[PDB]
Amino acid sequence: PGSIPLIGERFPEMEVTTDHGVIKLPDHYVSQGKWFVLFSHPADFTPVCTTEFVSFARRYEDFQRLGVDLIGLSVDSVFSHIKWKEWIERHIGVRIPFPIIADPQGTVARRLGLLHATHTVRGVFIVDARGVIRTMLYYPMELGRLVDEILRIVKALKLGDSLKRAVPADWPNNEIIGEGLIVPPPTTEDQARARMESGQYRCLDWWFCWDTPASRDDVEEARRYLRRAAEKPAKLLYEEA
Amino acid sequence: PGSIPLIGERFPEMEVTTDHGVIKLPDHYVSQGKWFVLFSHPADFTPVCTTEFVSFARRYEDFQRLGVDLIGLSVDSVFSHIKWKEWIERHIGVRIPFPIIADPQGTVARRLGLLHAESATHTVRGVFIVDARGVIRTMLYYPMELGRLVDEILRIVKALKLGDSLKRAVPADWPNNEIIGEGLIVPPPTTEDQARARMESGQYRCLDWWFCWDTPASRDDVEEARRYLRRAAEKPAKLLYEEA
Amino acid sequence: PGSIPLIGERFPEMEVTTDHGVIKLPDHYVSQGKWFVLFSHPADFTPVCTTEFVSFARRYEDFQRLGVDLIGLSVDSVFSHIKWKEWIERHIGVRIPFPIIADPQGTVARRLGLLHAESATHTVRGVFIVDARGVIRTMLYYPMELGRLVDEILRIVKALKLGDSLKRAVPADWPNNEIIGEGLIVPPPTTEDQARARMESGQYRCLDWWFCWDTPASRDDVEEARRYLRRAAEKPAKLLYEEA
Amino acid sequence: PGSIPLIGERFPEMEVTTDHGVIKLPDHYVSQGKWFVLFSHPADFTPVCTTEFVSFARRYEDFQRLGVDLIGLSVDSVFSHIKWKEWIERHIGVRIPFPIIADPQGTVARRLGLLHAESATHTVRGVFIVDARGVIRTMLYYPMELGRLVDEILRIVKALKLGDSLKRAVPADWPNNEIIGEGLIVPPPTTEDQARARMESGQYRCLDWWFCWDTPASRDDVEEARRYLRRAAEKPAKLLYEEA
Amino acid sequence: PGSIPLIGERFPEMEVTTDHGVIKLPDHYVSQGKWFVLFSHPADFTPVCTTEFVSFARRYEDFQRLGVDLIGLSVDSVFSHIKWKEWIERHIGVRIPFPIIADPQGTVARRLGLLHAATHTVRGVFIVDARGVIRTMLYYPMELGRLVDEILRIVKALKLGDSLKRAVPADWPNNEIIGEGLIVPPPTTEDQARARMESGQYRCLDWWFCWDTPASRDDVEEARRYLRRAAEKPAKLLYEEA
Amino acid sequence: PGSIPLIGERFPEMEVTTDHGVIKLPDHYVSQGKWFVLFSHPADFTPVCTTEFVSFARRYEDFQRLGVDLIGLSVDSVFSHIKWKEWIERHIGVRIPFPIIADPQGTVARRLGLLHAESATHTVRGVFIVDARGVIRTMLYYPMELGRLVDEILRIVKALKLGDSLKRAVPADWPNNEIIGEGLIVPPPTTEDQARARMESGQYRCLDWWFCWDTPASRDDVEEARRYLRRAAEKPAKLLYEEA
Amino acid sequence: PGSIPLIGERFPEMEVTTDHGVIKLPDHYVSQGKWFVLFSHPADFTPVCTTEFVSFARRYEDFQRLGVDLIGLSVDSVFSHIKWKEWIERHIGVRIPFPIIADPQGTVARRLGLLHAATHTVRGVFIVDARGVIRTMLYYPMELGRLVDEILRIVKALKLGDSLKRAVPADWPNNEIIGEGLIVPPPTTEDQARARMESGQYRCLDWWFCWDTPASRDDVEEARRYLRRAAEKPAKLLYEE
Amino acid sequence: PGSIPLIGERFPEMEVTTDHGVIKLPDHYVSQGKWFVLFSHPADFTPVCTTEFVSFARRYEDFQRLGVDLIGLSVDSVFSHIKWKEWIERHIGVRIPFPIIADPQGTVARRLGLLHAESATHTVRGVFIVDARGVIRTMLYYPMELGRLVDEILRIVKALKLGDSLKRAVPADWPNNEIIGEGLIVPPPTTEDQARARMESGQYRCLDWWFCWDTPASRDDVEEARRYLRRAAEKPAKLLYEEA
Repeated sequence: PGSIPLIGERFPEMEVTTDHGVIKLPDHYVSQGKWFVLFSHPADFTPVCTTEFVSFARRYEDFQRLGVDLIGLSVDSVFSHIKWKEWIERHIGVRIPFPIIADPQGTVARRLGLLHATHTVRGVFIVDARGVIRTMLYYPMELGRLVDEILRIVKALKLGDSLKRAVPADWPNNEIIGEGLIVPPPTTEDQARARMESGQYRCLDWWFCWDTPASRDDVEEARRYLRRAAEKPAKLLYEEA
Repeated sequence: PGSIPLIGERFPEMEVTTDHGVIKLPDHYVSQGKWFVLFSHPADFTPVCTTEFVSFARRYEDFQRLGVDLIGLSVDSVFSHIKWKEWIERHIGVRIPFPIIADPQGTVARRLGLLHAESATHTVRGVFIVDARGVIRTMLYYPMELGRLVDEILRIVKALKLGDSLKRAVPADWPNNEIIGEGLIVPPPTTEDQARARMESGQYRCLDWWFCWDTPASRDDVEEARRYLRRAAEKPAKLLYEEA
Repeated sequence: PGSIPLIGERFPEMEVTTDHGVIKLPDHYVSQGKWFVLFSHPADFTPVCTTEFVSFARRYEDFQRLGVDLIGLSVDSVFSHIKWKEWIERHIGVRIPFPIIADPQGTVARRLGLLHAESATHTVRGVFIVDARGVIRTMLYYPMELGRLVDEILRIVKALKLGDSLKRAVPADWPNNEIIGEGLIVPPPTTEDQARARMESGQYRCLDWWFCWDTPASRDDVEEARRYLRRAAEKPAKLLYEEA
Repeated sequence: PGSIPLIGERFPEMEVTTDHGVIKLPDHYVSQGKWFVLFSHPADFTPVCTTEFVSFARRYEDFQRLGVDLIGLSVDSVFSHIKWKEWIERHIGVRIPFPIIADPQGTVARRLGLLHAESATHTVRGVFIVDARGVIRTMLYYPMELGRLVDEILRIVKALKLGDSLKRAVPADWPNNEIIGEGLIVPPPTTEDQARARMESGQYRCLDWWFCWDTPASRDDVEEARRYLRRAAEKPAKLLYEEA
Repeated sequence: PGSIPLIGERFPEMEVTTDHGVIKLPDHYVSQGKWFVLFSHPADFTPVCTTEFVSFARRYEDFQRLGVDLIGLSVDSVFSHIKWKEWIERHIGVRIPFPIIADPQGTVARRLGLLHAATHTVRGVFIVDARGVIRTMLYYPMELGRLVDEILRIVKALKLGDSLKRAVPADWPNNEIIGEGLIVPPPTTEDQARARMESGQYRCLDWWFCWDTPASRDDVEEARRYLRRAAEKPAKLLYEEA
Repeated sequence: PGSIPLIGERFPEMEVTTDHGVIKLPDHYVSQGKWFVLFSHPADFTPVCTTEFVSFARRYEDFQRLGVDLIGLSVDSVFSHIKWKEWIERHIGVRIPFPIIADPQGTVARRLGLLHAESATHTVRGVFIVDARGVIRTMLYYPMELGRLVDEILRIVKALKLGDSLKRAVPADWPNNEIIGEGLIVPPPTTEDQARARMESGQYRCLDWWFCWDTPASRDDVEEARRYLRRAAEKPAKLLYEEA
Repeated sequence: PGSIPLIGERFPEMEVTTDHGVIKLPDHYVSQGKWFVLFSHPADFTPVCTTEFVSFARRYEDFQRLGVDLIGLSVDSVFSHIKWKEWIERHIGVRIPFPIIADPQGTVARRLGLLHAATHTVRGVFIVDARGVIRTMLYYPMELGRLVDEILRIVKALKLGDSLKRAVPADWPNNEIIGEGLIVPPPTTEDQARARMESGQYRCLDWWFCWDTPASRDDVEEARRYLRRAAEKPAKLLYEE
Repeated sequence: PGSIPLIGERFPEMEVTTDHGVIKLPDHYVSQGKWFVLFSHPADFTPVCTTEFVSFARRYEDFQRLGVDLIGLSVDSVFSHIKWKEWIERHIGVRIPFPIIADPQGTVARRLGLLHAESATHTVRGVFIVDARGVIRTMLYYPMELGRLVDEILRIVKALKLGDSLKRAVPADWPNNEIIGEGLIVPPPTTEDQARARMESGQYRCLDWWFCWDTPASRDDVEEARRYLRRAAEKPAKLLYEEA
């Protein structure tokens, strides 16, 4: 075993050195009204980590549209960080635009619990505009992340918050209710009766009510992340690198 | 914060009570040569959890064909588990065929770190993917207001199995990586001599001594993986609420 | 062994989640001038617990008429609690009117010591009788395999309330004691000058200076306790099974 | 709080001095293959306790029919125990044939948890029902101001030995239960296959797969249990004080 | 191997329940000007203890004339105390006039160290003065009854010594060397020692051993009466009349 | 705040240096089959202590008759003990024939618990009576300012040795008890069956089952014990001060 | 306030990963009868550190003719070590021939006490003999590069003292009192002090200050050459290419 | 291992007795705006220590010109230090003009961690270079068999002071570095915007964004530091033992 922050707990407070300067977390994003996604990788000048950085950079306009920032994290120094970014721009042709925390010593990696001896695992923390941890994923060294699933998670959490709904499995392609969204269940017997007397919702039981309150633009932006994940590339970047 | 088992550790050994009977973990599944996905949920008779159990049930054959079993977990009692499953089958039309661990008192949940700060009482939705040797390979922690994408779990296990047999690492968004597509990555050299030898030899497609790759996966394996993601992206042509 | 609150102690202060809402104990009831009987059960959808819920429902207006409320407890979720009450009301035809504590981690159970060697997971059949000052007056611990006799719990609250207002102690098997019948016992002198003065005052029926009693109960009080006992001894004219 | 033995626990081993001789517990009764009811009382030469002794003595052959021995306990010496017994035989006419533990130091009182907030000096009115294997089956805690109902202790022992001998659970208020009367309950299925087999056997009366019952008790078993409750409910013919 | 309060210390402060009511030791007596003898016994309705109680009760106007109260102590209940007192009045013909402490659980017994080598106190006697200070302690066993006239001799001889500022020879008022004489506290310096022998104020065997005879003929005869009583065979035994 | 030895405990094993030599306690006496009386005293060449030495010396043959030895204890050195007994012999005309422990540093005094609040420097007047098995039988604690009555110590030893050979307890003021004179007490029954067999036998004189006695002491035993007390009560014929 | 291993102490036993492979210290070198100088540096792709690697490499043949190996240490990864050696070979034209320890996380630096008053080590230098024993320790700050020829003067003099059974004067081989003289260990007893003064076999200033001249003209001019190189400005600067 | 003060730390505050009197460190030098070099030595009347005091004494003017003071240290007494300096002035003809701490006890040696595993009794040859603010700048630890090169300690204080005023870092072997000669290094950019601003500005000679340099030091400072290395390499013209 080994200790982690938890969902519903605020992001632990800390000042960090990134290749764009020194920032304090979570406060730096909170003050702008932004959510952030923090991801980590074991080592600069490593192949799977480089495939992930490029995937995030291609989907960067997509996170911005939602009001989310990206920040990465490795145990390497700021100097290795910048030497790495320049090698990606010159060899693959893609500029990486977001910061990376430099953590030699592994201080931040231990606080977040990312040590599963010397290099961190591929941990993901999704953190909201009040700085609360909303999801976490832990992939290992030998498997790249699917970045469109991270876009799906973040879009569906902000839509649940704004419409006061829960989000079913595989949304918006759920086999029971497709693009429907779930009313949070009643917690007292009186509340449970009141709900059924209203026939205000579609209803499988007092505890499984649902409606269709999301705009068509919300549902089709979500499905488009999954459509992209499923499509064969038209042109591999290796071909003209 | 909270103490969790870690990637590369053996799944903690424990006797558990399920609605199919008493079992020993990880040994029950190690004994059969199988991998297992253990997923947990806050409470019985709650709507997102129902949608998830129905989603795993629809994909149960695909898990079976890889060699993977499924076991659930929540804080309710086996008698609630059994009553909840009659409900799903009577109203939704779908049979839940896999076991659920009854954890009243929350002993297994504490043992695994499934108790977070969004509730003193009910587990988050954690997932542990465990290999045929008993070893933890991946853990996801989705919150209670958001259901999982179950097709990503199939893509994880299929990619881990290909990686182990072929001795390769797996790129971002495989088998649709934007840089190398369905290609797989050769584990990088860790010495100066080794990195010179890779280059002399000229046997792999190559961007630098640390970024070499090939295409050793079969067309059946690649196609099976594209299938899971096409299905996640497709709208179902008949919805199950339509007939309850 | 295991820790338990004690007769004479105030009920441990605590906030609890019920199927009627969140409340604070013992304050929710102290604030209304009410006694309360808290009783506990090992799990929802189990047969003996169902029989006891139906028997407490039947007597519920007898409790109210005494100024006493009822609250249950078990280790399941408020979602199971509300499912199991709709079942009782559908199939047996009895609506259950009082709240049940949802204690999915066994926190409330560990605070009260309802966790006994029978089961790691689900609580015994415990009963706390609590008065209008929040003070524990009586505790009973029946096992999982044996239901309570509910008319004996009404006899206990009736007798306690009589003893408290009449300043008396209550004989075995009241109001049918084989020595003094429906008599009530004056608390014993604790000094030689008190003992001398009570047998010279000549004011009570008397077996020795330490055993005096009189009969200050109403005909109505007496008849009302004899009623509970007669209902316990009588076979019901109709069983609820017959029309389910 | 304070600590106690628990249901399902072996009665703590201990040597004790009584007014009949020194014994080891629970071995002295286990070794004869006998159940016993150990009961406790704050002090010799007090009124409520005297009413209880007389009531247990009168029902003494009723316990002997069921194979149950009776043992009392208080903080006074063997000397007071024997002077107290003589005063009851001489003034009430009832002689007491069971022993009483002398515990002048509260050694055994503390071991069993019998020292509540009502007093650092004298035990509460505890009852432990212990089977022929030395296991605690049931516990009752009544306070100083209220005498026990002794006929309810006889119903408890009776129904527990019936349970054991038929593999059955015993509903609320048995043998007068409002749902099923004198019927006894089958232990519920704990797996999904056991549950379906029970619904398809048609072997029992059935309200659901988790609530089945039958009427396997003899008429003697049933009518013995109801006779205890009858006696408890009946107004006494002649009171004992009248010729005292 | 066991933990008692000590001669020269204040009797421990405690409140206690007796068959006369609740009282505070040693305050209840301190605030009346009274010494007290607290004696303990293992169990009520036992024979050597009943002998001892009837013996204190017969000498009770003797303690009272001296300004001494009596208080018993045992592990039994107050209900047991009164029933035991009643039997002794009804059978032996003697009323027990003084209070007895109820101590089930033995809390007071332990605070005082009255558990020797499980369950019932031994035969302990504490003699306590009107300042509340422990002056003398006696520990007789279960199988041996006390001599009550010797406890009267101790109380009489301590108050005499407190009053006259003297110490008391062995076997007083019949000491083999100086009779009913009382001893002058010894010199503690070489100059005190020389001046004491220069005054020739006292009968004197060395500068460390001087004495005088300052006790009243009434004091000495009262002390002698207690001892003559302990040596005299009663003419009529109380059993003869039961 | 003082820890001591206890009645019924073995006298604590120790080597001590006396003015007659080094001895081992309680073994020196045990191996001779002898009882011993250990008394202590504040200081050599103090007056009350000198009075006591003289009285113990005068009664020395009395202790020899009973098979009892005497041993003294103070905090001074062996050199003063000897100087001190030379002074007594030349100014009183009486020889002290028994040993005195030299205890500078109060090692033996602390181990005996003889250092009391009256003094930080000098021992109290402690007396241990020790039987032929090495066990503590009685203890008396007189102050600095009040000498012992040596005749009562004689009475205690005669009476204890008599109780032991006859199997009898000894009444207050023996052999002049005001209830039974020179009668000796049968240890009381401890069980009800025992209590009534004593009462059915006419073997003893009885005032109740718990109070039986008889007169098994010899005339010689009885007159010896009364003579110690006859002596304590006689005014001296001649004072040792006069021709000294 | 920091916990370093000490002169005369055995070098701490440990298994380290270097960009030549995993090795064990000091066993790896003791096996060969080699001495070793281990030196540390804050960070790859920083400028003072690079000037120092180039300086040891140019003197690599001198350390080898003495039977001394070289091994570096910094908190970055093996990957960024290999990429840093490629950059220096390509741009400066000098090949780094010795291994560097990768110490992500800080584990080896802490054991050796190399973090003084956050994230990267200071420039410590340990000199370790063929028995595995620490002989000399030097600690220069991050802002100031080492003088490499002084480290050869130390290694050379210590080996001469060991084989000759002699102590070495300040400034050797140009000591102002005895020049290239070497010092006889002093007597430690009154009778050894009288004898030495009687023998008359050595030049002597007092019984505690004796010396002679047992080093060969070759040993002596080798030590001087290290100092003449230090004092001489190079005739062509490498940045000139 | 052992425990040291560290580069970047303020020098440990302490009162010390030297052969010039009592002083406080680091304040005595901080008050005057001076750097100091503290250097330590195993024992007085030893040969390699002596050679080293002589080399420091020759360079006394070179330190004072830089505004740096010298202070020695060993575990001997002031009396020993004084007699040793009189020996050197008379038998070598060189007066030692700086103070030496007398540290008999190794109190100061322990605090600085100068007690190594070479010796239980005498200090190692340690040097602390300390700046005008009190802060430790560089530390060196030569063993008792090897004497220091004093011209390198002069190059280090000189290079460090030029670093501070010019805000530059100093390359290997300065002023004779083989890549940039007497050039000085600009501290590298720490952010990407900053790397790029620097490359496009033409302000510096440049090898890469992280490796920029210039020649801001004057010919007086360059030539002064090359001169200390020149003298170190010079064969002496006269040996001092020659005229001694």
